[PDB]
Amino acid sequence: TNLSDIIEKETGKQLVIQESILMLPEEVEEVIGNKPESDILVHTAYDESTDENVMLLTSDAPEYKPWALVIQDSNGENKIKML
Repeated sequence: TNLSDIIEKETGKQLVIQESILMLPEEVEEVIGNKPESDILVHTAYDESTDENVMLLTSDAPEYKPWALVIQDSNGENKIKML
């Protein structure tokens, strides 16, 4: 989809988006350590060849403006990339 495409571009991998959950700016500020100017949707995904949880954060539909990408490894350690 239009979202898979965003992940493919930033990471090279092709995944299927699982679910989209809405968050207020204040709620997502800690995980990211930055405060977005609007609500953001969290699109979860999972890379099995690397055992990684993928989380693409975008503004709300229909805009879907990319904001950040969060990757959690086998060790439960995060790596954030601002889009």
